[PDB]
Amino acid sequence: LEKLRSIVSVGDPKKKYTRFEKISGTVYTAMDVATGQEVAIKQMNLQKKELIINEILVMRENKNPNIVNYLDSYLVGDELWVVMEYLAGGSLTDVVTETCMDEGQIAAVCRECLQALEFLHSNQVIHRNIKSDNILLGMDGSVKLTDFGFCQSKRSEMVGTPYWMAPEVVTRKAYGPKVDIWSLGIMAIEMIEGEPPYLNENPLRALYLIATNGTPELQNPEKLSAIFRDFLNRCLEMDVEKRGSAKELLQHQFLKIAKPLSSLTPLIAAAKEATK
Amino acid sequence: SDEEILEKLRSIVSVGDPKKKYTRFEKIGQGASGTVYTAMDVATGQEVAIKKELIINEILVMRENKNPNIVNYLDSYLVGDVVMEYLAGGSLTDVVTETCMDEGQIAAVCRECLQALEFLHSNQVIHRNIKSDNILLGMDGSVKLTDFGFCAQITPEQSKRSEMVGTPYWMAPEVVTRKAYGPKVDIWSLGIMAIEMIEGEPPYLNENPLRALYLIATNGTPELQNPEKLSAIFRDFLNRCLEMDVEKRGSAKELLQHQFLKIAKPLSSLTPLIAAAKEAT
Ligand SMILES: CCCCOc1ccc(-c2cc3cnc(NC)nc3n(CCCN)c2=O)c(C)c1
Ligand SMILES: CCCCOc1ccc(-c2cc3cnc(NC)nc3n(CCCN)c2=O)c(C)c1
Repeated sequence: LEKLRSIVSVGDPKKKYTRFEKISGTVYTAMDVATGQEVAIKQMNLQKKELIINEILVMRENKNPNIVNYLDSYLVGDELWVVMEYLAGGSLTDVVTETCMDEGQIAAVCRECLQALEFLHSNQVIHRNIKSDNILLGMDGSVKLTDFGFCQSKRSEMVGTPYWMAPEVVTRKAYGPKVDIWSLGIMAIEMIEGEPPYLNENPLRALYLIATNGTPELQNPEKLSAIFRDFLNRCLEMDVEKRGSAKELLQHQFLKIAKPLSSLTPLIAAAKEATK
Repeated sequence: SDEEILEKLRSIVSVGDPKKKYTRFEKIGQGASGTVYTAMDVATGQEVAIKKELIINEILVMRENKNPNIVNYLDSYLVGDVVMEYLAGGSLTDVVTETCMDEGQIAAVCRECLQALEFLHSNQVIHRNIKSDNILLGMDGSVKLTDFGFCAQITPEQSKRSEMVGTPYWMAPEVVTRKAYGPKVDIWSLGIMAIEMIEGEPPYLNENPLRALYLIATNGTPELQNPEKLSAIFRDFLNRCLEMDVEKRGSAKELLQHQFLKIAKPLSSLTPLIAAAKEAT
């Protein structure tokens, strides 16, 4: 608990933040009273402690501009408050479902996600859940990853479809950083198709297809540019050794058609207007 | 309309105060999903356990298919953003993994489950997820079936399904291979549950879920590790549950008449197993 006292901040967070709106514990949106910065606050009743504290410690040291970044934490009575930056642009999922992203906007998102993965993979972190729900957007078009850990019963039934998982993860083989690269390729296909790859398809059937067919089938490849399809083929190489690393793919030609991140801002406005 | 499906779910349940009908709320062993508790009917003292398209189907299925061999749904409440009967003896998984049941004890459990399946199948409800984990036991030794989240309702106009739903290790061959299938996939899954009672585990549990599916598609009827330890009559009952030929596989009605079930012990014989399982926990 003395290390818990080494991470918590001095202050009453009820005084430093206002406009608490509710949206492993509850999640509020709030606003820094002194600067007006929007924040997201997660509240957790401590009474698997030791993991929570270790994670807080590694978050605060390994900041990165393409990761939803920790701000502070507070010991509030019996519960721990963890304060993150709030990204008000919403999730990539909303953008993907309400707009048709062009390849330039896709390349931009892919570059930003690959920068995050290079950072994480250099510190030996595996995200394991690279997918559109876990990509948050800022109102200036920033792109940041969320919902992963810095630090699954065979008897249980599958809910729902794990469409983002690499073949080596579905076969429950030990796996490494390249599973994120597979997931990113799936997400790029989702962006251009407007839907996750496996709908109308049962989870166990999807599991078998991921394991057997592997490199996912896309509708009408002739819709894609040759360089986008090459990029997808580098990401979705069933052979792990051949599959590109984050560092290698940051060099890929497809990323050089990326539009400025401001090009994402009209997509955000369109998504917000549609919901509702 | 992804909000019309929610609106339908709310309409199917009524608004009232649960805390004004049940008391003594206590967070029981919640798991993956969570929010499982125990309570006490204020008026009668009855002990209860309280926890979108699929949720709707399951609630509906439960309300219209009540039976002594099914964990009875008691009431539903809507407050802001499911009462069931409580079976203090725990799951059959705790028994099969921590104890060695004898043939009389196995036959008794199989009969109660076959009684459950005869009732569902005659009401055209296929469970599709039979396994020891969905068998709950009373402190008097009663055996009840739960979890209708995967169940299919069939008709004479559509009597078959083709969907890979269930839990791999227990799935029938015709489900794994996406052939049209009917109520007898539950019979197969009961036979796998009998193997659980014999060996402690369904076949291939050491394999991975996907490897296990391929092995079911390619082996068909699984092999007991030690068949010679079973009476020929138990061996026979098992063989009619795990028949590859759906036509030759026994129905719930036909298997309730099997001779293996004649050696069943009374349900009181299961309470020593429950005590062993609790102790083993
Ligand atoms: C266990 C210690 C690790 C840190 O623990 C947290 C992780 C993430 C978040 C979060 C950030 C966030 C930022 N921006 C937006 N904008 C929509 N939302 C956010 N959310 C809501 C769900 C995001 N999928 C969060 O939960 C929060 C509040 C806490
Ligand atoms: C999502 C669809 C609605 C679900 O509707 C329910 C289904 C099952 C149960 C349940 C009963 C129960 C009875 N008795 C005991 N004995 C301890 N436990 C029970 N549990 C705990 C897990 C059992 N595997 C339950 O979840 C409950 C409480 C609700």
